[PDB]
Amino acid sequence: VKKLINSQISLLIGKGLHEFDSLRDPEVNDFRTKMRQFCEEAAAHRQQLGWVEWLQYSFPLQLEPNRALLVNVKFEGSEESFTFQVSTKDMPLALMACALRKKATVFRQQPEEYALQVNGRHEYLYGNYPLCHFQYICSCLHSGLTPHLTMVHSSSILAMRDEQSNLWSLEQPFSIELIEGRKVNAMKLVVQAGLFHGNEMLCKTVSSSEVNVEPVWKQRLEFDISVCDLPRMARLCFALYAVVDCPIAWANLMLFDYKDQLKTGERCLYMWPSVLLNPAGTVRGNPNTESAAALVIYLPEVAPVYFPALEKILELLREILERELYEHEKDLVWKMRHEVQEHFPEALARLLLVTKWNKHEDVAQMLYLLCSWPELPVLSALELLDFSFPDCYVGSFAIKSLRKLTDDELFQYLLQLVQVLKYESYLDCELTKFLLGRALANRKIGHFLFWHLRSEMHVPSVALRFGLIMEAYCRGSTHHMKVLMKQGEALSKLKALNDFVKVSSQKTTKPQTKEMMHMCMRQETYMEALSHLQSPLDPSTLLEEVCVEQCTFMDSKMKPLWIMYSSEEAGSAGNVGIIFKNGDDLRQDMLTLQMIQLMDVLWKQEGLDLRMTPYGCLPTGDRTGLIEVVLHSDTIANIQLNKSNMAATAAFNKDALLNWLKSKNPGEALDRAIEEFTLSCAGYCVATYVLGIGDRHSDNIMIRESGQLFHIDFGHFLGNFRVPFILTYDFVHVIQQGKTNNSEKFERFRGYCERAYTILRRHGLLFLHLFALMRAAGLPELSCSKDIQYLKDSLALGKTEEEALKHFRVKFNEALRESW
Ligand SMILES: Cn1nc(-c2cnc(N)c(-c3cn[nH]c3)n2)nc1C1(c2ccccc2)CC1
Repeated sequence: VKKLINSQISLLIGKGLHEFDSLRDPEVNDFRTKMRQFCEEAAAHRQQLGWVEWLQYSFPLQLEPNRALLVNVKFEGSEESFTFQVSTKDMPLALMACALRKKATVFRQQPEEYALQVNGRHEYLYGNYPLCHFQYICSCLHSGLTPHLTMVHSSSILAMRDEQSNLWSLEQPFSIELIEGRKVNAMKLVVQAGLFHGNEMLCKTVSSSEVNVEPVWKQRLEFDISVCDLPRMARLCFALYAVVDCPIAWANLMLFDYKDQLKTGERCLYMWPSVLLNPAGTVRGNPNTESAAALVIYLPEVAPVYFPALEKILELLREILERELYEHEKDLVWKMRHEVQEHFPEALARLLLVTKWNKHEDVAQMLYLLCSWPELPVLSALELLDFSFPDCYVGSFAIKSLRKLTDDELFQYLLQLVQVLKYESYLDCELTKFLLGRALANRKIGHFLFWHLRSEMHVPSVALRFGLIMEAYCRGSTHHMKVLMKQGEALSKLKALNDFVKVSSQKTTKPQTKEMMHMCMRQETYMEALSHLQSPLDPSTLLEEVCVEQCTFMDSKMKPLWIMYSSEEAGSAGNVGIIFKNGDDLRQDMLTLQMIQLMDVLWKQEGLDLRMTPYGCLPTGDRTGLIEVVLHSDTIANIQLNKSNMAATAAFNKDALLNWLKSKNPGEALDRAIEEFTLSCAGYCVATYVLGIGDRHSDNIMIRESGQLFHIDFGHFLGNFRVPFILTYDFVHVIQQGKTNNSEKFERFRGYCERAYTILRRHGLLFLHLFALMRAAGLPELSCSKDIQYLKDSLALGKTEEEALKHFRVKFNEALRESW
């Protein structure tokens, strides 16, 4: 069984477990045993949890960031159901007693022993929250559909839990010997070396002597820094380039190992190719030893010297600026550091930036303040996870302040926290143990941590780190490994089906490709792999029987698949679709959609519901991923074709959109449809302007039958093609209820745009911190400070609320002038 689990982990993570052992790396070996021990303890705690505590793990509550409603309730082993009239203010327990009292009269004879399952979903309704606070009830209330629930007894949940079982003395200046290389280029060869502490240099960069294009240097490179003054997280960086500039390769290493021991002596650096020095770049060598440009260096023996333990470390106008600073101002913050600890604890980041990291006495003074520093709010701690703060004690403190994150906040910031892993110097770190610990305690967290790691396994710079964490997670949850394998087997089938479709679309017509896609899908191996799985887009969503006749593909470049599903146990809530796309990098789309979803959350918290469509987008592999289908939706371009023999047929093109909404929302329903349109139109106008989303045409703008407008295919953001505010006449027309002049409706829309924008301005620092953490991903449109500047300008964060509002009204007016 121990061998079968090992072979299943290897197929799941995409890398054989034997390859980790073939490295013989003591750091990899220590990480593997420690994290396995950590994850098995987590697994042991889980198998003994209470049935309510198991529901919290397995099905964490989906809550929103008086009025009467009908609710259908049945029992597990019964087709019989009772429709009850309840209130939005009523609690699950009250509904459960109604269900048990109705069963008492039917069967002729405790709600504390039950939970409510959402029919055909891995979602439950429980705890002291009124029905309207559950995301599922909210969806039901807005759509006008009846919530369907199942009374699940505590014994049936226990049965699920059960079936799911498993030093200062060295004053000499730091120096290295540069022995030789073994590369390929056209000219002379120079090795530029630098000592860095994050983005900041610990001294000036020291260049090599020019050698003609196996180059041998055998030269001594000396740095303007003493050996005692090197911080624990000191990073030695190298860049190889050609001179007549021409970058070739780059390589980095930590001066201290994973056991705090200063490194000696000879080292071979397997360099990485270039697009001069790259401090943010990984500290592990290129695994392609065959075709990698190498560099041999000698680290002189200063003798065994370790980095001092914390016990040894511990022994050894101010307000007008504190909201980039001058040399005198830095000295002001440094001298008054005890007053920063006492009266301004949230100004920790500015204090860490003014400390001389190249001086061990300033670091020991800094760290002494840190070990007695009060816990910072979650917003402050996210700023400290940035590569601008590379110290291990600073990182350990940042995680300590992030422990108070709820599972919903951590789900919100999960993507950024996974990208911080790419900045880590060692395998065994506090962020990994925190992420692993929160993943093992929350099945939905576990789910997305797996997929964020798995989607990057084709990248060699992270393949070892990500594969080790995933193996660690699998030791902690054998059942979820099996669940995740069913997902990967479906994606393996979708990839092969998409490949046939890509080839077929160029040889024959769509009717013949679709019919031959269906026959391929109808094969037993396909029918088995594509059916009865949890959605990678959302674990609470169950993809039951694949609806072959309803499956197709889209006509865009990559020929993406349209896969439909149906469930008897869920009814109409089980009618779901997934889009499979292979050939495009989906990382940027996922980031864009996460940011919009965050905006929606922030607006909802201030009571502003702009009726957004935050549909799922998940990378799953190399240029592979899934998109959640938003049912009953069509593109503006498709509506605007103004096709004949339709109810949406218009006398003027400007009217097609309104007639379509009129056809989908007859009589009294059109008023709500216009309202949904205006609200969502205000949210997406603010979302695109803030995020610099350009190249917006009728083909990448969609509409739901409800009126809800949404955006698709986000390949560009943060101005990268300054995008102006955009207003379309066709949408102004629907807002103005079709009427030529309707200032009442238009300025009510302008009001919504202003409200949406000022709320996001108040959380502008949260966007700035998350986008800075996102720089670690390596996105081409999120590489430098000029991309981050774009958000400072769009949100006008350097202004007062009054000055920023006049400026937004300037951009909104300029956009109205552009509209015809
Ligand atoms: C009916 N329908 N629905 C959608 C839809 C729904 N939900 C989504 N999330 C997205 C999405 C697209 N990109 N990214 C997300 N597209 N797209 C269609 C169309 C279509 C589908 C299938 C075959 C032909 C044509 C173009 C008309």
